[PDB]
Amino acid sequence: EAEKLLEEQRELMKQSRQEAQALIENARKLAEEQKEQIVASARAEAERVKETAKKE
Repeated sequence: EAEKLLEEQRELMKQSRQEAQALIENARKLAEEQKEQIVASARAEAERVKETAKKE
């Protein structure tokens, strides 16, 4: 009985380590996308000021 626990636990650790990798990569990607939304938006804002100013 002790050994099985070890074998199931090691596999569960190994799977968890892949999940952890995935989590860190995915969470950074979300961050990266957020950094991008803020810049996409920023560019947009830069265009609006100029356009409104020309219209004026």
